[PDB]
Amino acid sequence: AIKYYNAADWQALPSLAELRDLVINQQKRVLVDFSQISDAEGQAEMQAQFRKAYGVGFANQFIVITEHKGELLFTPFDRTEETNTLPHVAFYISVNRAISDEECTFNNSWLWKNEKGSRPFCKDANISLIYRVNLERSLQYGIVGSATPDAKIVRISLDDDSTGAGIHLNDQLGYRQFGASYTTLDAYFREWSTDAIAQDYRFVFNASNNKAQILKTFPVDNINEKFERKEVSGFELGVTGGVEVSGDGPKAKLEARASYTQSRWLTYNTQDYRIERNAKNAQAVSFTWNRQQYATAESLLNRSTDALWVNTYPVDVNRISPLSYASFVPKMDVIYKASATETGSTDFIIDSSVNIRPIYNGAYKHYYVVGAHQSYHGFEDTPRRRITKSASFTVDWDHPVFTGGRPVNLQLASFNNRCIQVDAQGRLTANMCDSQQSAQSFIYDQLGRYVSASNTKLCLDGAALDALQPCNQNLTQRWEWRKGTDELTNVYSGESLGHDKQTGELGLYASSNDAVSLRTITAYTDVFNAQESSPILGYTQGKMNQQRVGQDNRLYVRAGAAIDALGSASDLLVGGNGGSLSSVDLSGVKSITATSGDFQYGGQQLVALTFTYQDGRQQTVGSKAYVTNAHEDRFDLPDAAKITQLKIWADDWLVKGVQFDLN
Ligand SMILES: CCCCCCCCO[C@@H]1O[C@H](CO)[C@@H](O)[C@H](O)[C@H]1O
Repeated sequence: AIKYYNAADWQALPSLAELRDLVINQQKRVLVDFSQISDAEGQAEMQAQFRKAYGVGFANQFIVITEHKGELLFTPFDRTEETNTLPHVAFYISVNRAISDEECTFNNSWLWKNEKGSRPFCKDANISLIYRVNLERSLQYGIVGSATPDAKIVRISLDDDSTGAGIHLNDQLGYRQFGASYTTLDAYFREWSTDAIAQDYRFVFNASNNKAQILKTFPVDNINEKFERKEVSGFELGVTGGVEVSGDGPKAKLEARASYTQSRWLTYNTQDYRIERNAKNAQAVSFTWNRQQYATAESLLNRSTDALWVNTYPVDVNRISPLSYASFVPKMDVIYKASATETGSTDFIIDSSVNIRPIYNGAYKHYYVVGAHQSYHGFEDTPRRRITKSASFTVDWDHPVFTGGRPVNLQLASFNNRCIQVDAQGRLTANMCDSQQSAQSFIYDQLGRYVSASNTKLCLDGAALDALQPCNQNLTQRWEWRKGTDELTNVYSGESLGHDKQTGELGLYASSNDAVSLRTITAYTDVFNAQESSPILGYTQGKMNQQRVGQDNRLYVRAGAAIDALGSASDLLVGGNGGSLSSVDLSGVKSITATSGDFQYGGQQLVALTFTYQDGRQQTVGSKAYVTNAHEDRFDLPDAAKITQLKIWADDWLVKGVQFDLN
């Protein structure tokens, strides 16, 4: 049931929430058509409205929108072919390309190219992939040298949790035999052309301009053949944090108070292939799965000589691993960054391909005089054909999600609690509050400015309160709340934002009068469900890192006389480098008890965590043998509660405290 839409009709457009509800909640498959628009100006306008509304744009004529893993899935074409922790836009890009017989066709023979004809070397060859994309902001957190970056992020990846079907070339590898059309005494007389495999699989990532640079990727370098392992690619972003470290709520200025490690799980099983990483420059990087094991036709020979009366296929096709033609599922993670103040747009292109390689071997007839025989050989300089499928998406660096802040409103208490709202021209009015109206949403940024969420280029300016103004560095655009009151003050003049109780007109005042109120109420416009969690066990000292509990549902630790580090994976440990690695199962945990006190080797420390499970079993990390004047904080998990996130406080040497979030 595809719900067709002619974009030309909107030149008179549904919000993101509306689209997600129709596609995700109502499982409706949507098809947006841009090919009916009459001219370039009209197309550019709608394209601009489309991406401004949904956070992503395309230049393609058709866009199919479906659901995938709880997010929107965009399938563009031209012809008939965590949120509580980090604000972000997540979606997927689908790519499906059928490889035609013509595209898989090669000569039946190599030695006799123009004689034996040609045939398709693959059956139902296909490329079906799904790319996960996240648009998000990272704030600077930590000391210069070991801090998270202050940067707008575009993260693209092919991971275990959202992967598409993969690349297919053949179900099985068959062959055909051929022979010289002339007499032979000492020369090649027979040949076998085997169905094609992938000499390589390649994925190229590039950005359309220099506004974006590659920050990190996974793999970070080359990966050898016969490499089998589930890897984790973690990227640490500075975030504003919640109640555990930002006691001001909606009035808190955009500031990093913790870091968060967003992880992508990547399963590798390279077998015959080695993975070669190549970063040509700051905008482009490619990952190529190249045959390393049994890479030549010669290597496939399972016999070398025979008498002339033997006519047997001299190849052992079982030496070829199935990921070479049956099913291949790539895994990678690419993280692009742009400056904190970047503007405009950037396109990201993904080139996915398979280098199709037919296989040729021949038999050489040797003449000795008294006795003759044949020898088998492989031909390597034979034809290969790369079939590529590209896709691109456009990103606007001014999208509100890139501010890293949460939308909030400004309510005039004495004016029937109305919300300040901005129209297209930037004029201000006061209307009934409505969370579904972005025109009432603002981001309270780093400078203390109130940036319109519906147009990040405009700001609340004391210089002219009749309309928002192009954001700048002037103090007239920075606001500061007076603690203990509902009064919002202007940094430049020190006055308070007041509103006439009857007309709603805005102005700056030294104090309220009979006709004017200085009471401004602000609230988050997004509805956030309460997060249940244990108290902070231990001490709230040092930096805090947040990590989601992995699929393996285990807590990783390095400890000795105290607790050196903790993490959701052995490769994502936070804390010092001492202690010895250990692991704790989180399923069945009924209660957790932390031990803190005077540490034998200095100061106060969290020295141990004891976990008690439903069956009574207990496991402890750290020790109680090097602490005196100890104190025990015990947390009992609510019935059926499961640990899903970890908040870890640590300094350069030890974990200082931890908090466990539930469900
Ligand atoms: C941190 C200062 C430790 C001084 C001597 C400690 C002897 C106990 O053992 C030590 O405990 C440390 C803390 O967990 C670990 O980091 C060390 O690897 C471990 O050997």
